[PDB]
This record gives sequence, structure tokens and C-alpha cells, in this order.
Amino acid sequence: ATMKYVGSIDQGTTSTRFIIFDERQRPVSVHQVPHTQHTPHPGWLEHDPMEIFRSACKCMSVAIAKLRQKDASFRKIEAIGITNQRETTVAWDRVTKEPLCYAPVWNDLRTYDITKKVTAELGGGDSMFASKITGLPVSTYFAAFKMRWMLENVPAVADACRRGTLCFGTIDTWLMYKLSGGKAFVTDVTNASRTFLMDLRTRKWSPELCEKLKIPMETLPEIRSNSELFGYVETDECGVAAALNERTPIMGSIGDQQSALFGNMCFEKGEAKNTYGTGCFLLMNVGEEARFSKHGLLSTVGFQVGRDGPCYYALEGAIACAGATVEWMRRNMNLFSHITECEKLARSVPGTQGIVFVPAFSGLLAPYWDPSARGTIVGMTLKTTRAHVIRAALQAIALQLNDVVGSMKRDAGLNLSSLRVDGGLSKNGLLMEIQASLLGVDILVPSMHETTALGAALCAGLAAGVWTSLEEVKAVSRRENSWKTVSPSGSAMEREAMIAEWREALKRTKWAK
Amino acid sequence: ATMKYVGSIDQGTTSTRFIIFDERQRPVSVHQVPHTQHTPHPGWLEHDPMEIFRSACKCMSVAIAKLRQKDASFRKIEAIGITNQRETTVAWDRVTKEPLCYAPVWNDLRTYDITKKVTAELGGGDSMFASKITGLPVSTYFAAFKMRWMLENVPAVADACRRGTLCFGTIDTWLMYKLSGGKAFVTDVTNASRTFLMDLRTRKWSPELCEKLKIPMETLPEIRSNSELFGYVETDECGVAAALNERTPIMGSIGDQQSALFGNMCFEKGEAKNTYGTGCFLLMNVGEEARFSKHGLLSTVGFQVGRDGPCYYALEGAIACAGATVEWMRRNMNLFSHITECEKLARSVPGTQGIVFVPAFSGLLAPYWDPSARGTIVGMTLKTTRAHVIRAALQAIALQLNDVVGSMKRDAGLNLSSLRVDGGLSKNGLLMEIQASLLGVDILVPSMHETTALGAALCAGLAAGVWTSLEEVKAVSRRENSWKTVSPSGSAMEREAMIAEWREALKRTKWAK
Ligand SMILES: COc1ccc(N2CCN(Cc3cc(=O)oc4c(O)c(O)ccc34)CC2)cc1
Ligand SMILES: COc1ccc(N2CCN(Cc3cc(=O)oc4c(O)c(O)ccc34)CC2)cc1
Repeated sequence: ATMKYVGSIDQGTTSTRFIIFDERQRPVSVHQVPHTQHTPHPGWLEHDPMEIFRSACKCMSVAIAKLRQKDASFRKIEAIGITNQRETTVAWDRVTKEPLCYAPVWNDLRTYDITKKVTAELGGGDSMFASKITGLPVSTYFAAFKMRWMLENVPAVADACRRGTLCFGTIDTWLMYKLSGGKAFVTDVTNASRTFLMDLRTRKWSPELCEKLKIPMETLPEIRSNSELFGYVETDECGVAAALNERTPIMGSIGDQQSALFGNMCFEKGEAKNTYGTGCFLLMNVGEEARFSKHGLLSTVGFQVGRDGPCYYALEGAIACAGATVEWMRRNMNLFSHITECEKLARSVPGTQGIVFVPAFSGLLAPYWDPSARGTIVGMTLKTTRAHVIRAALQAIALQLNDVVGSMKRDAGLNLSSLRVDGGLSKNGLLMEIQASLLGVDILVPSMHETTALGAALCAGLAAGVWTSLEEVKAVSRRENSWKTVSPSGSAMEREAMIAEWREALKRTKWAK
Repeated sequence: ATMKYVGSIDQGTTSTRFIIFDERQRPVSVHQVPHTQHTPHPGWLEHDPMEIFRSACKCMSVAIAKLRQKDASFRKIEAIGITNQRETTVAWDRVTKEPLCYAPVWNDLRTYDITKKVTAELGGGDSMFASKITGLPVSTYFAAFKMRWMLENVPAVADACRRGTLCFGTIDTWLMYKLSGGKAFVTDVTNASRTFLMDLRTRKWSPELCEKLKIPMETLPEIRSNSELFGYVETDECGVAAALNERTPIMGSIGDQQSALFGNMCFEKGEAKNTYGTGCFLLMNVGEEARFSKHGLLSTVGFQVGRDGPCYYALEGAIACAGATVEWMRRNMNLFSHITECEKLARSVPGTQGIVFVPAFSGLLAPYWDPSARGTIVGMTLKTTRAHVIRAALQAIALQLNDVVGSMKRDAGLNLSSLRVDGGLSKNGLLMEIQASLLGVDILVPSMHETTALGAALCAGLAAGVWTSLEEVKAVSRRENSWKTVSPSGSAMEREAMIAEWREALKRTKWAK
């Protein structure tokens, strides 16, 4: 009696959404709203920040109204958590309260030249140079390099630089700013770790690097953890604070790939998960010891729950074309019309019958970092149908995530215990079979699959205390949200003929330049 | 001063047909009769000699019956030429006049063992040991290795040799034997050239080679030209003497591919034909004295008109997967369904935007002789589509020719003046234009696309004086029969780029064993 609810804003790359969870851990209201994907010249990608905040508020109030429709006693939400696309960086004015320009997105490639200035000059040829600090190579992806491009290239931004009006944030910062009404100006540690400006081990700003990299430290917010006060919601954008009825607090903020880690319950070391948006991200919890490169791979914050409380670390690898690849074979190549034709065409053959397909359309980017690798297929005979190609594309995804976990077993010094998985592609029986084989671990597939949203809610649910122990959290997720589970069923030298084929094919992929 | 008709028996691998041509090189009547493809053990292929003979006789009768039924001017046939599938070998008995067994076909692999034994035990391990006499490497194709194999496995054949009675013949010789009711036992120079028992420089049976391979020369027929009197028709095997009415001389005989060359009017040094069927066969006329190859190509007789008459020689290259690759795309891969769409989709993109597709399913048969080559695609992005892949296949078919033509130009010491085409894939104008642009010569396409049977008919009509010379034959064609014409039309820097991409792609094809 007296049912409690926490809210979460999943701000993504192509859309925004808000998801109300109960105390039993169920999404009970949801609403989605897209924003525009602006592409000036090839490789660029911008989002309108106002569009994002407007999206977030419409999600909010429409979701809240729907919960009332099905529970008329719902008076308020205890707290709101955030989670978001990371690296995407916003530029804004402190008293204009508003974007000086569109926000360049994580996978934009406008920063190409600025990356080479830095990796040559500041990095003395070594891209890794800053990596026992940031936990990251130098790339076009991370925040600081966007910040530069914006200080260099934008009339308004360079103008505001000097006048002391220039705030910079990741989307988590920018949401939490306008939501509170200009009141809050903070970031959580996981988001912070993406900026190329944080010290991974102290979880504090790196004044050597801000200075070395020519970004005025006063543009940055105060780092906090993922599970504490951040601001309050005081705005009426799309009737947002009126619909909340009480003043509700913001008590979770967390980067998206780490939000999926937390909400899949990967609290203990050697626990990992794999998300499928377009590509992939694989994240393993490594314990409290910050781990570092041997190959490439990323060192990042997993989650620090609470005021200076226990912090947890992780390694991160990407596959760049995963759900994309299945869609490419359909829309571009006409290999099959309907979605479940793919899964049944793959089953209609015993195996690849010789061939390998390396779905490296836009370079190769898990332990092997060849950006000249292109999409290649080798070993085809006249006895090769689309069924073999579809299966080979599936094998390839798992053969990459194999190489990734191998690298994780090295760098982390641990073994991979569990691997929970989630997305468009985790609803595919045959991949979670193959992958479970080639890696040789159980694989868990959650029936409450909204786990990235769940992550943030939990953070705010802990801070406000709808749950208090991670045992409580984990015990509800056992007594409620069903796992399906998938064992391995493939013999050591089936697996070694498949990797030997794989490593032989990888050699033939180098193409561009 | 009445209308005159030459007929052509065109005896092919899957089928036999008789075309009747008039004095304007118009095919004006045609029947076709298939024959049965017997295959005992995998990779064997074997035809029935008497069944092949009956088709030729039914084709004759029916075409003739249909012709007078619709040409009141048609009185008789002035002569008959024969064109045939080439290396295929028949053993029959002089007394019984009946085959001692079935006929092993050009692409049959039962000569594999013999082919290793002959390369090892007589060419020290060099397969080209006899190439300066025969024009040919040791391979499973050629007639002598089929003749030998029959002595070594078929007891009735060794039997016959002993008793004095045995004949071996290629199909031209066999047809011409039974068409004569056993009176003529002769073979033309072009067919003789594919036995591996003829000396190219003399065009006589090589006593050296017969001795070494241990085929007695009593089992071989008399070598004659392509155009002269071979015999008359004296059988009533499907009322063919009845249908024919008159005495009708057999005055033309020529191997199919050389029939094509001749029927495309390629009478000069540096003229070529490519037949775009399932695979490709290219034959250039190299001139009046042989040229030998250092690229794996075959030297061969092109044609020779008149007993003791000028003999023109040729180089020959093949490629293995042309129309087959189209078929594969369509029916193993579903990149389209209806034939017309292939060229409509290739046409729908400016080029291949970076990709190469080597359709090397059963290896590389052109002048780079890798059988570990397998089908590869390289260079795909998410902007790649079946349109591109398809165009890329056409490009590939075009790049192998270009490379084959190259070899021949080196070995022959001449430029290609002009390329005539035929075969189904000749009705794809996009391939044809990619092909002229690559080669920088116009490409000629005959509207009357019955060139293989026309070759046989010309030889027959020259010897009967229907036509009186090679300037006449070429004039009657130019006047009476239309010719499409396709001129080069692309930058020579796009040309270089494709060849460069082709070359890089080749270097990635290697997969088998
Ligand atoms: C010039 O040669 C190169 C040197 C370094 C790189 N990298 C830069 C991009 N970075 C991609 C990346 C890998 C990954 O494992 O996770 C990522 C990730 O999680 C992101 O959010 C963004 C980018 C990556 C890999 C190393 C590429 C080419
Ligand atoms: C690198 O060492 C070699 C590898 C293969 C060969 N071959 C040359 C003969 N070739 C057969 C062949 C080639 C061709 O270009 O056209 C042919 C052809 O037109 C036929 O009718 C039959 C056989 C061939 C297959 C094996 C020779 C040397």
C-alpha cells in the first residue's frame, strides 16, 4: 500500500524517451520522441540541443499523463535518473541559457585534423600518450576534441570564450542544466571519463591536460557520482514541472553503456554485457582496480554509487557494424525481405562451407584498429547461397566479440563470468548460440529488456532510497524480471577451425588508401 | 542463276542443330535435337556416338522439310559444313562401324591420372614439354589422353586396336565417317590441333608424340583443310538422303571456336572474337605463322581454306565464369530475379565506388593460373548495394578479357585491330561498353548471332563456290547482315584506376587448400 515510482530519461543518438519504473522494477509508462540527424558534408553529424530538451520534456509529460490514466493514485515520482549518449558535446552561453551551435555527435569526423595535430604534437606520435590518465586513446570521438573544434571554428563560441559566458557539457550535463532551469551544472563520473579531460583513478579533473589541451577549466562542471542530488526540476517547458505535481529531484545521471551495465546487475568483477544499438559495445566490470591497454580497448568508469562511495571500473570495446550488418544484407543487398527470414536462412545450412564475411564496412575496430579495412567476403564457390553469407555475417559478429573478450581476459587479469546481452539482435537465437559456443560462457538474455533505462532509475532509486542495498536491487531483479539463459554447445576444434579461418580472412580486408 | 543454300550441322555439347543458310548469310531454317548427358562417377561426362549421329540426321531432315514448305525457291543444298565440340573423342570399329564404347567429353576428368603420369614420366614434371610442337599443355582436355585412357580401361578398344580395325576420331571425323556411310576417314586441321598428336608447324601427325604417348597412327584419320571436298552424304539414317534429294557434298569442317572466329570474319592478323557464353573463349587470329605462349594460353590453328591453302594460326584464352556469374548472382544470391534487371541495376550507378568482385569460384583460368583462387569481394561500405556488386561482376568479366588480350598482344607481337562478340552476354550493352572502354577498340556485335554455325557454312560454301573469296564473304556480310558497333568511351585514367583496383584485388583471392 502506497506505490512508489522512479523516472528515467534515456536520451539516445536518434531519439529521446522517458520511462517510469515502479519499486518492483517494471516500466509502467513510456514515451519516445525523435530528433533530427543533421549531416552537412560527408562524415558530419549534429544534433539540435533545444530539440533534445524539448524532446525530453514532451516524453516526460506525456509519460506521466499515461501513468495516471492506469494508476489514478500516482501523486509523484520519488526521483528522476538520467542516462545518455556520451561524447556528444554541447556548447552554451551562461546567461543566454542557450546553444551557441549544434552539438557534434560522438561519431562525427569533423575533428579529423585536430586529432592529428594532437597525436603528432601533444602526443609525440603516440595516440595512447594520455592513457594511464584518461584511460583512452586520442580519437575524433571524445569530448575535448569537439570542444577545440568549437572554440576554433564557431563565431559565437570563440566570442563567448573570452567573455566568460561559455559553458561546455556532454548531453547529461546539458539536460541537467536546462531541466533545473540553469540551476544545476554538473556531470557524473562515467560521462566525465569520456571527455579526454578526467583522471580515471582519482575521478577528478586533470588540470595538466585541460591546460596542455587548451580548454579553459572554468567551462567544466563539478563531477559527482551516479547516485546523489544533482539538481531539482524547475521548468515548464512542455508542462513538465506541473505534471510532476511535487518538486521531484534528479538523483541519477549516468553514461549509456555504463547504464546498461549497471541495470543488467553486473556489480561483481568479471561480469560483462553486450549492447546492440547499430554497432556494439562490450563492457566488463573489472573490480576496483583501474585496468589499462595492452592492445587497444578503453578504460572507463563503470559506476560509483553515492557520495564518494565504492567505485567500480571497466574495460570497453566496440564492434561498429552489428545490427547494421543484418539490415545491410536486407535493405542494400536484397538477400531477404522479412526479419525472421535471416534467422531461418542461417539455420538452413550446416555452416559457412568455406566462406568468411568480415563486416568491416567502416573500418575494423575492436582489438585490431585498422581504419582501412573494408567489407570483404572470401572463399566463395558456386555452391554458396545467401544462407551461407547470412550465417557468416553472424559468425563474424561473435568472432569479433571473441577477440574482444580475449583482450579483456589479458588486460583485466580476470576471466569472463557471465555475459548478459540486450537489443535488436539479442532476440536472435542463433547468434546467442554461436557466441555462447565460441566464448564458452553462459549467456543471459533478460525478458525485461529495457535495461539501459533501468540503469539510471536504479541510481536515483538508491540515492532517494526506494531500494538501499544492491542486494535488494538484485533480489527484486531475480524475483521479478525473467532471464532466459544459453549454454555452449560447440567443440574446441570446431571453434579453432572457425578462428583460424577468421584470422586468415582478416589479412585480406585492408583496402582503403 | 538460282538461289543457293548451304547447310551447317552444328554439333555441340548439350545439343545438335542444323541451320540452313542462303547466299546472303541468312539462317532461313533450323531444327535442334538434344542428346543425353551420361555421367557414371562424379566429374565424368560421356556422350553416345550413334545418338549424336541420329540427331544430326533428324536436324537435317526436319530443317529441309520446313524450308521448302516456306521457300518455293529452295531446290537443293549446295554443300554441308560441320562444326563441333572439339576435344571429345570416339572409338569405333572399321568393320562393325559402331562405337566400341561411349565418348568421353572435353570437360571430363577421367584422364586425371594419365595426365599426371604423362607430365611426370615424360616431361620431367614440366606440363609444357610438348607445347612447342602441339601448341598445348598437358591437360585433361585433349584428345590423345582420352584415346589412351580407353585402351587402358575399355577391353573392347584394346581388342580392336590389335585386330587392325580401330579408329579414333573427334566428332567432325566421326560425323563425316557415318555421314559418308563409312567411306571418308578425315579430320580438319583445327580439330587435329586439339588432339595433342599434331605438329603445329607442319600440320601432320607427329611420329615422336604418337610413339611417346603410344597411340598407333593406324587409328588416326587423314588431316585435311577446313574448306575442300571431304565426302558426300550416303546414308538414309533419318530419311536424310531422301530429304536432301540430290547428291550433296560435305565440303566444310571446323572446330566450334574456330568456326566462331571464321564466322565473325576474323581473317586478318590482329582480329579477335570473344564468345560470352557460360564462360568466355577468346581467339585472336595471330597470322600465317604460329605464335607460342608464355602465359598459359593455347596456340592453335585458326583456320585454313583450301587443301594445301594458306594456314592462319591463333592464340586462345578462356575464362571460366561469365554467364555463370550472372546466373549465380540471380539464383544463389537473389540480387535480382528477371534477367533484364541485371543491366538495369548496373546502369543505375555511376560506377562501382571502390569495390572489386573477383568471380573466381572454380579458380582463375585466364593468364594468371591459380586454381586456389576463390570468389572474393573487397571494398564494401554501407553505401554498397547490389547495383554495385552486379556492375562489379561485369567489370570483372571485362578485366579478365583485357588481361588475356594483353598476353596475346605480347606473344603475338601485334595490337588487336577489332573485337567481334557473340554469346548471350553480348546482348548486355553495358558489359559491351565497359569492354570497349577498357580495350580502346570498337567492339562489333552481329545482328545475325548464329556465327558459330556460319563459320562451318562459309567453308562449305567457299569450296562449293557459293561465295568465291574472302573479300566476297566479307562484302555479302557487310551489305546483307547488319552489325552493331560500340566505341570506347571512358577516360584512360578511370581505365588505369579499374586495372589498378583489379590487380590489388587479385592479390586477395587465394583461399583453397
Ligand atoms: C590512425 O590510426 C588510428 C589510431 C587510433 C584509432 N582509434 C581511434 C578510435 N577508437 C574507436 C573506438 C574503439 C572502442 O573500442 O570503443 C570506442 C567507443 O566506445 C566510443 O564511444 C568511440 C570510439 C571507440 C579506436 C582507436 C584509429 C586509427
Ligand atoms: C601455372 O602452371 C600451370 C597451370 C595451369 C595450366 N593449364 C593450362 C591449360 N589450361 C586449359 C585451358 C586453357 C585455356 O586458356 O583455354 C582452354 C580451352 O579453350 C579449352 O577448350 C580447353 C582447355 C583450356 C588449364 C591448365 C598450365 C600451367
